Amino acid sequence: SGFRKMAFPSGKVEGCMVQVTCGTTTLNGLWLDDVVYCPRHVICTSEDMLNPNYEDLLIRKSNHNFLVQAGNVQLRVIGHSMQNCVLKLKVDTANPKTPKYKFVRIQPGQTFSVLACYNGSPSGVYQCAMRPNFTIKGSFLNGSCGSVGFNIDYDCVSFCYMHHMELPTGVHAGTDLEGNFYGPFVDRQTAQAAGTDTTITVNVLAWLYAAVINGDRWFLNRFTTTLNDFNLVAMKYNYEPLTQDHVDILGPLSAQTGIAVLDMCASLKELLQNGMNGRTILGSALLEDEFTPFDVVRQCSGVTF
Amino acid sequence: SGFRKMAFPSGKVEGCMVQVTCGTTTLNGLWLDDVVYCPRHVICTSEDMLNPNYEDLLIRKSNHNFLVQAGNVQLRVIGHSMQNCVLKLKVDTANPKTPKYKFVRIQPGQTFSVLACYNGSPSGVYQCAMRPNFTIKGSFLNGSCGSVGFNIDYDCVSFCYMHHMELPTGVHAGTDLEGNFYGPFVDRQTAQAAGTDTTITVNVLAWLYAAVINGDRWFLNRFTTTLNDFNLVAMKYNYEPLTQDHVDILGPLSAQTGIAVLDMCASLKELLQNGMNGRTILGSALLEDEFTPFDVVRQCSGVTF
Ligand SMILES: C[C@H]1c2ccsc2CCN1C(=O)Cn1nnc2ccccc21
Ligand SMILES: C[C@H]1c2ccsc2CCN1C(=O)Cn1nnc2ccccc21
Repeated sequence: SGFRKMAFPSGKVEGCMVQVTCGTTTLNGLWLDDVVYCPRHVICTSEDMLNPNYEDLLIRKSNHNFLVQAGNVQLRVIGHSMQNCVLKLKVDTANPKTPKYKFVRIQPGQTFSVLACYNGSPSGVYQCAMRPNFTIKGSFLNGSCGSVGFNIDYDCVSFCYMHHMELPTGVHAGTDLEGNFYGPFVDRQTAQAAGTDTTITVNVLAWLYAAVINGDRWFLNRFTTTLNDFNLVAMKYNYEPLTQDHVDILGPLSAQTGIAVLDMCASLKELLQNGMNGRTILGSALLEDEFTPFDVVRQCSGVTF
Repeated sequence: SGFRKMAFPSGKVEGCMVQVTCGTTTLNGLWLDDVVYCPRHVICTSEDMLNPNYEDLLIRKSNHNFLVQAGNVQLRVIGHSMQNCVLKLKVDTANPKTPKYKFVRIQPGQTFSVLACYNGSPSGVYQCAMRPNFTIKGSFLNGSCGSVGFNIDYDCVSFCYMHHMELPTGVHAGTDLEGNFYGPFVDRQTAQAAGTDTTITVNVLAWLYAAVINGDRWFLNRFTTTLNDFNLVAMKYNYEPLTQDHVDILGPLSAQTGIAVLDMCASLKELLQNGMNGRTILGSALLEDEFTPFDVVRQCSGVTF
């Protein structure tokens, strides 16, 4: 027992990280098969950044301008293209360390692991959620651009995130591996509004189930609620609406604990209306929304890769 | 910016995990050079567990009784010895994936990453502290025994922890890699008192520095304190005493923020006496004690391996 914010083992991804240099800028790339993926803003200079013309900037570059280094080994670049906000550099060698992998665009509220890297070298790994407003609350310093987020299912790495920028508000934004931003963001240095964020209700409930499984049970109460009544409360507290699809995905946890989903909603209701009265749940004094129902079951059942 | 509970990249350790089976019990081993390390309780059965006679149990075992499997590859065991609470199985092949490594006994209050494994396969990675009472608050299910904790400095993995057991209170206990338990624990199924635990004061202060660096500054106040006055408060709130050695290690963070260590103590004092008044610091509604001063600087300066 016990419950922690657990990341995927990062080995399969560490083997894919490289450094990509263009002019004076260095950041991280992802080397899969014979293609290196990185943020297209590697080709910008400081003047370029307020409104880069990426098409014009890329035209002034040739294959030999992109320096790609994997540990000590230099890779030879034989083609380049821009897809959306990512650059794809074709190299002459397939990465021998390439895992089975897929590219996925995840949904808001889903979680993934981030391998933070600088100069193509891994620094640390942590678990994140894609916020409902399509930002992530990460830990990234300058030089972390091109760090990726991923999930692993058996032997298969599903890459879902590549880091591009920190917004002036101090949260993070980036793309899928086809170079499409999550959210309304663009790769230029402007103030950019991230929408209203909300709490991921289905995750909080998953985490409450996790707490019961681990024997934190003090917040269980004598009440129940309806989906409609609960959603009135959810809206007041800036929680995402709970749908029957959400209730359905919580089914396995409901079965395991014998606590019906709507009874657990009535617990959550009481916590939202009354707070925690200075108590803790799984070591936390607020309601945690960065564990999916899938995450709770995996951690509580101990799936490996 | 941003601040997360970040684990070391786990790749170097994943390459060292194996499954070790003796009779009906399977758990995890660590394969370094030509030696596999695992918890000695692999040789017990259910009857054995209340007070195993490990010497007598081991005498009934031969090299060929220890089945060691690394992925699909079976290893040949050519020697066995018990050191303290660990078994050391000599195998005929050096692990080709062995990193530069050291074995270290860490101090209470130090942090490390855990790679949770089942049947020799990695499941997840997370960051922990060794509690002042020499327990860890992990996430371990049955079959996780032999999972290890580690730190990495450049290319060198310092192994500090091997998981042995969950206590009836639901916290975790284990050994260094020489098989010496942290704390008073023994590898037999009895009720075992873990001492009074305290909060790791030097870590809380490191984390407050981290919050200032990231722009969470609301708890900074107009006050200062002395080491003696602060320690009166620390004792009332079951915090570890702060020593000048602690003040010294916080020096770099003090320099970076320009906030003297004792002024940050006066902030912490006010938080202990007044609570957080329903506010948060770095996304937390309690005082976090699982980041060392070294951790904060690394994360805030972005060191790689
Ligand atoms: C100005 C901004 C930007 C805006 C549009 S594209 C782009 C690339 C450069 N940039 C960054 O934010 C880079 N970056 N990413 N994560 C960071 C964490 C700490 C510091 C810098 C960081
Ligand atoms: C009975 C106890 C024990 C006590 C003395 S040696 C020993 C080995 C077996 N054991 C464990 O606790 C094993 N274990 N370790 N982490 C766990 C998490 C969830 C469930 C079982 C777990």
